[PDB]
Formats: sequence, C-alpha cells, structure tokens
Amino acid sequence: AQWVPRVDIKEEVNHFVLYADLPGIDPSQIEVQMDKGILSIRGERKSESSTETERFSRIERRYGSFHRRFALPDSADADGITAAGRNGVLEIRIPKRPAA
Amino acid sequence: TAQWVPRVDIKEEVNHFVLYADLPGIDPSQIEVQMDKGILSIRGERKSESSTETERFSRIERRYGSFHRRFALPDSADADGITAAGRNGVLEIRIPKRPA
Repeated sequence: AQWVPRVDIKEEVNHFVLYADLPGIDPSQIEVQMDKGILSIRGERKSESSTETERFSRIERRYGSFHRRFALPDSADADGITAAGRNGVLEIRIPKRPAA
Repeated sequence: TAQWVPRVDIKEEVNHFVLYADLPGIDPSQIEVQMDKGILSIRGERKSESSTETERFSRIERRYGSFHRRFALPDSADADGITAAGRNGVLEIRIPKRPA
C-alpha cells in the first residue's frame, strides 16, 4: 500500500504553507525540495508492522517511501522555503516573490 | 468523538501489547488512552489549520476532529500497565500482559 501522506496547502498573503501529515518520521528525514515551481516532499517511513508481522492483530498504518509533488503558483519562491515539523506534521512555508 | 479514524496497528507480543496510532498534529498529552472493561480507547481531538481561513486552502486532505478509536483487546491485556508515549505524531501505547 503506497503511502500517500495527506497535505493541506494554503495561500497566505506572503506565503504558501503546506502542512503534511508525516507521522513517524523525524522532520530531518523528510526531503523538501522545490524546483520548476513544483514543491516536492519525499521520504520513507519504516513501520513496526513489517517486523514480527504475524504478531499484529491489526495493521493499517501506511509506510514505505512517499514522494508527492505540488505545483504552486508562479508567485511561490522556491528559494525561500522553510520547513519545521511537530508531532509528525511538517509545515512547509514557501514565501511569495515580490510582484513584478 | 469520531469525525476521523486515525490508523492504528496493534501487535500482541509474548508479554505485551503495543498499539501504534498515527495521530499527527496533536500533543501526546492531549490524547486520552484508557482501558475500560477490556476496551482500549484512544481519543482526543485534532485541530487543523485548515479550519482557519479555510477558503485560503487550495487543498485540504488532512483529516482532523475528534477521534475515538476503540479496540477490544484480549483479557490478558493488563489495564493497569498501560503506558502511552508519542513521537513525531505516532502514539505508542504499551500494555503488558497479565501474569494470569
């Protein structure tokens, strides 16, 4: 089961903010990149369930690699991205470029 | 308490159970974990930024709200031994099995 971590994306006055539910991963293990106007998050989650699988009486948490990409408007400035994580939410801030 | 249904894996080891609950974006201390008459519950309420200035969101995929996960654990689960500790959004609940 491909892990597709859920993301909300918001456009604020000076930023886009992407919030990504990435439970079970240290924020430092999530690869955030943005190239060509497309914000990418990529990483891998191990799950306790792939060890002693037969001991689990229920398994549904998704894990494994994920890689999601989000085209953002041209206003998004790839070079200013910051990301901080807490309680497995990675919150990525993408500043907007000043208007042309 | 069940606007969303957090993913939980449950494992029964030789001498303990472990539940792993993906509860991204909630402090572990806001998450109530108890057993009552065999039933392990995990409940609490996740808030989400997407409820604030919702119209500024171009995507909202993250589920939140109250949850109340219940599992009818075997009688061997020592209701008095539960610990629950979260890291990066994953709550790990450990319950030793009864001697008898």
